[PDB]
Amino acid sequence: RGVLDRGPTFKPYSGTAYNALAPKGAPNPCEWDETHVFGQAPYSGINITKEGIQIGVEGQTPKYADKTFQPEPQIGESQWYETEINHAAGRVLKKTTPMKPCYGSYAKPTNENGGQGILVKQQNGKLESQVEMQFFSTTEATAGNGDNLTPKVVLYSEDVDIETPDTHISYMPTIKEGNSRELMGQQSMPNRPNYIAFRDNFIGLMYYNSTGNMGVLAGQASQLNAVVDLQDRNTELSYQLLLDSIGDRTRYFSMWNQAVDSYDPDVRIIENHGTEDELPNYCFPLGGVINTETLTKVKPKTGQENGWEKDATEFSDKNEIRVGNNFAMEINLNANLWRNFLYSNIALYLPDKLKYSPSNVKISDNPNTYDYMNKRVVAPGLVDCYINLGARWSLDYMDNVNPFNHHRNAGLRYRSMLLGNGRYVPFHIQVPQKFFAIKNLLLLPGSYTYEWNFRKDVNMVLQSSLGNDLRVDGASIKFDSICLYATFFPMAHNTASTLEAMLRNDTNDQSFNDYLSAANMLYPIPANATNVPISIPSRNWAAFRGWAFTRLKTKETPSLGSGYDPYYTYSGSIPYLDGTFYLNHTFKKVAITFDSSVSWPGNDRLLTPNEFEIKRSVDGEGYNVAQCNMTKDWFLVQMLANYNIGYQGFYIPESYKDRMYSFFRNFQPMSR
Amino acid sequence: SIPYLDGTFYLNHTFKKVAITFDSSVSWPGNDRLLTPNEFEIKRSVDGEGYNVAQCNMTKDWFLVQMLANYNIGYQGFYIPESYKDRMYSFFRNFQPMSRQVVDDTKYKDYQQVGILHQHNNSGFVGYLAPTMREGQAYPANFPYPLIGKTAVDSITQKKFLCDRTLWRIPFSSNFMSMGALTDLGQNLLYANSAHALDM
Amino acid sequence: HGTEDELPNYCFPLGGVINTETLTKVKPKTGQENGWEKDATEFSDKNEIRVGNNFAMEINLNANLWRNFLYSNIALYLPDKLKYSPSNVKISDNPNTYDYMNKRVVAPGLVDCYINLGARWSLDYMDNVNPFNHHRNAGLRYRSMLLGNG
Amino acid sequence: HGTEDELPNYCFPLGGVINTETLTKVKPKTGQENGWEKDATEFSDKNEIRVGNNFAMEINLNANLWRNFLYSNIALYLPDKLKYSPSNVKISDNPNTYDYMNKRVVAPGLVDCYINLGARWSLDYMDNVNPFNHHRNAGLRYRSMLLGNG
Amino acid sequence: TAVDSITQKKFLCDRTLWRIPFSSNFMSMGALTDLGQNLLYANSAHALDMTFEVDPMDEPTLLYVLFEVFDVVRVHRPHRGVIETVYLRTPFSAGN
Amino acid sequence: PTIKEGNSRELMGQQSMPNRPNYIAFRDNFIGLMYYNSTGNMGVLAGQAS
Amino acid sequence: DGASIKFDSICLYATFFPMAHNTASTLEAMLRNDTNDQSFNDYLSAANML
Repeated sequence: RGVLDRGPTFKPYSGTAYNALAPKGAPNPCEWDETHVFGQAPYSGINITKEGIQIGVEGQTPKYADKTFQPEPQIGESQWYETEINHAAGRVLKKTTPMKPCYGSYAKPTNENGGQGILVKQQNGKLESQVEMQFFSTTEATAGNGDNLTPKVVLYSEDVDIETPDTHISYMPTIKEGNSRELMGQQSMPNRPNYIAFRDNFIGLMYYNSTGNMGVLAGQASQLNAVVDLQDRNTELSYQLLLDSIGDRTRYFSMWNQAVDSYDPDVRIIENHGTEDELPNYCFPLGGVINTETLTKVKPKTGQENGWEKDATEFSDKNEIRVGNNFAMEINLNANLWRNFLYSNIALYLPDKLKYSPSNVKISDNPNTYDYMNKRVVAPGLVDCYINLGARWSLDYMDNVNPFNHHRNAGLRYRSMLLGNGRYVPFHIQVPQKFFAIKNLLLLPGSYTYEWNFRKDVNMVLQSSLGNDLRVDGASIKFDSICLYATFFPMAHNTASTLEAMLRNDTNDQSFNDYLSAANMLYPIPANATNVPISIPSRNWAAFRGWAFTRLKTKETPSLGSGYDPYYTYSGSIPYLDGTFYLNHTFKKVAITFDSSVSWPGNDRLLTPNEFEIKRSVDGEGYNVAQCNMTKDWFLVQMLANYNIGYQGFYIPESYKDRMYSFFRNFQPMSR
Repeated sequence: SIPYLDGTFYLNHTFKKVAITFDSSVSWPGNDRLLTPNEFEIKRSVDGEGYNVAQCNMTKDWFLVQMLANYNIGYQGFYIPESYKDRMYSFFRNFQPMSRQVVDDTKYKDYQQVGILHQHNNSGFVGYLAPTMREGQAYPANFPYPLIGKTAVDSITQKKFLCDRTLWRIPFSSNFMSMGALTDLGQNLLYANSAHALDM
Repeated sequence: HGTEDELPNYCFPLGGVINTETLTKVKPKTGQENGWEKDATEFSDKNEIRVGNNFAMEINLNANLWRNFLYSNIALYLPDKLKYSPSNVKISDNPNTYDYMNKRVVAPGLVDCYINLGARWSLDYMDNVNPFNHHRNAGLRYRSMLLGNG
Repeated sequence: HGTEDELPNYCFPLGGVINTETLTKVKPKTGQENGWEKDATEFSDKNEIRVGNNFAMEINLNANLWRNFLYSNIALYLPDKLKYSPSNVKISDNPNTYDYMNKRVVAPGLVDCYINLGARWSLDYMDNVNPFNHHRNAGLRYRSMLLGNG
Repeated sequence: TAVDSITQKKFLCDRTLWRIPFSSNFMSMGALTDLGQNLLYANSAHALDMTFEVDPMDEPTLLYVLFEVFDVVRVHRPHRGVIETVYLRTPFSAGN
Repeated sequence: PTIKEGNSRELMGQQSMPNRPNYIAFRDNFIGLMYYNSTGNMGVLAGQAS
Repeated sequence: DGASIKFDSICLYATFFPMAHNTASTLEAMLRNDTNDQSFNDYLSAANML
């Protein structure tokens, strides 16, 4: 219960809602000083003399329109073609407003009308918008006392308090910030899309494997606990791995983010097979032809041969007709959008070091800050169409990066879009409790105690779709009164007092465990040290199910066991939480060994006797099986665990054996 | 467009409360059964979003009625339905919750009114009233007040839900279980009783 | 099901402001009513102000794209009867091979968004030829891209 | 969510450039420094070269198509009294009849890619009217064109 | 345009754990596999060493390795209201 | 813009716009023919004697 | 026209079982009968004539 604040850290949309159909590099009508260049005219008139426009003769009195609303961009003229207007009117923003591209321009309608005006005026009742009624004459009239210097355009200057939200410019010509002519090459680069809400199926909301303050369940008589966690234990990874069996974790539900963080198979693995552009498409000029030529009609009467005088009844001399073909400006549509999406989705979520540094614009301090990663734009060349066309192959270039922070996830996208698009929110939900001991328990009557805590840091509790911090940037969450919604069955009161007999005795006790009942261990591997093993002294371990290892980053998570940690400066996808074990292929060879003796597979069963080669590239075409880089030592191994394949031959699994977090779903072999 | 004959319903979402009353005496429960002792709310009122689950105003006194008819989710645990249990016209598949946030009317300074055609966002390229070609020029937009990216405009979230094709399911039981023809409270101690007046 | 593009799309010019028209400024006090000379603090006539309707160079995007879909997706595996090899260019002679039918030019002036429009019907000559032998498949897609590009 | 058009889409004018200036050749031999005469093999008196920048035509492609996606199949299925129609052209009577409810078109800006942008939201605008009058049904899609198309 | 090349083939494989069973067969049949509680690995003490090798490292990363341990509870109730608690992680020197 | 017959100056600025679609089709089972439930035009459907 | 094929080497591989002697010594003889003989058939046992 309470309120959430996202901050200036998020953008659920990738595009623009503010003049996003006008040209990218074209500035708004405004003036500069050293002489002016720009000015536009949409509105119509009859005859202007001492006032701004005369827009009508209404009845018996002429009317000139107010400064509040005057040239609405909506209204133009009934005709499409090149037609001439005697009296026109348009807005030309005042000299407090610099040259700024239309693509991404927000304005504040201060008055009753949507036509945005001034805020400050004189002392009595500051209301009237300082919109200039200064008309513009033509070169036709300059001299003569009494001669009409009648305006063709009347330009309307506005002093409006404005800010730019949806765009931040990539390339600017000169330093000048007040007024300058040299902001002509100034264009519009939209901000990087990223959305912030609950991590998939309420994960990371409460503490799991953190016993500074534990999830203790006691009793009004009972002194004991229900939480006994350690750093060498998993509870965050449980509620996804065991829940893989009970339906595919993709189905649409709003409470828990039941659709889980999942990359597009079209985006991560590139489907580069060119473009369908085999036909040219055309952007014909206004309606066909733009030319004015005198064309006078002709017909034979006296001149019998080739030479004739003129026509009988002559058509009017103004004939805007082409002698040849009507024009068409050629476009290849298929290739245009292909650059837009493929250059974007690869370069957007790439680590920023080769990316660009300050050029005539303001920039933030830290590399991991939202605004620092925002204004950076690498060249559309390597991330373009033509890297390796004709191969369903994600290159060595892309595969190292955080492949879950994307444009469309089943998880990431679903939460923020149903949370409340914006910072300040009054919203409530029933929130999780996921321990194995607590789950499917039917409590006996009596007197009990139930004690908990929360991880308060904004950074860890909520995800980011680009990989930008909340606590370090600007975000805070406040909590009100927390509740519990306990639901049980309305049992028959004769039975509710007698069915207890099973749990009334210490003979049969509701026993629970994780499917991954495992205990781990953390150890760091830095740069220029590719060979790191594990050494543990003599230990009395009895049972064992097997082994499962993958990779975690120190950059995107620290050695956690509390809320308050200054180490956590990221907010991206974590392998420990969302099942984001993306760097699984990063294993060359694995050799297991026991207590002071020779390494594990000594019972000689495979081509390589001791070391399990996970990856061997172009070493020998007979070690890496079925055109996949994996060696036979590990290729058979994956379908040998839960699957019963590798003795009866080779089987292709049914539509339920591949429970989403398993092998073929995730991984697909590739070649270039 | 027809809701009833086609099977593709739509109107299931907009209902405040269904106050079931057997002859003006203690209501359909009569055992303090749920959160409400007299009423059966569907679309919760603005009063108490804390009780509502699933990131909407969906009340929990009834999120244990349609969630317990076709498939029992609300005793043994808040579990996940199968692709077979969740049918093409059942409670879960077609129903998908929704939420919004844009602008608040009572918190901001200059937000007096933004009109229908008074706006100035993508005009010029877009028509004045008809689908006509380039009529006008380009001028800065003013309609969608953002609280997104690099801006601060105070806003409050509305939480309406959407129910499509789903059939308003409810078991006729004190135990709230739809099992067998002879239902738990349908044919009990004094429920196969003679004709009594009904006013709901 | 036709071409759903009820709203026009325009290939808009550079900035929308392109016409060489010199313009000055005006203001009445030397002539109080209907007679003017010059404006106060007026700046030079380097004006390029567009006076009226801005250019809109038209295109139907959903119809032009539908063209591609339908000309690339079927016409080169369309029956060879209306297909004729163009003059002034010489082609290696073998029907099926990457030269003959591959470069034999055919019209999208039939395989377009106007053949049995509205009607769901696979054309009886698409049915005569193999739909499995076309430029985009699923069987060849997961192997030719899995072997190595070239 | 809004659009994806980070790279501007251009409707390239015909063959590149047309506004070209005549150019004539000059030789370094006759005048050694700052003096130039008639060259040996002249560049012709019709050298069609526009020097500097290519003329561009911006069509922000993603917006106006998505505008139509919310227009032809969303904006045309709303409450039918605030929905607008032009003043002049001849029309029939009933709102249920073809002639009155095909000419009827609400503002193209009103239902575009900016209404409550960011959240996956459906307003009380087309949810209290059945999505069966929609252009989106798969059941009606089948039989409408399977039996006939006339 | 005939050019010469030698290909590079590589597998992608994310979001699943590298799972290997603990039996002489090396196939997980049930929960406790053959070698899990056999003749050699039952009550005696032994200490697992390693020889890991990964593809070239660039960023400081923790190689997250799970040993398949076994932690179970049992919810006792001798009196109504009073709970008796006992936990057990066995392949990690924990239990009772 | 103009009431005039056929063509006049301002009808060069006139524009065309597609009609609204209406799919004349049948229901999810096309039921609407037989009187299954209707109390009037119902079927007896009995024997040759009884 | 274009393509030429040349494979270099052929190599045998098969997936055996690390067979438990306790049962396999009986199971080898179990298959070694006139009685225990396992027959295979297709889903479509169709005879082709061109």
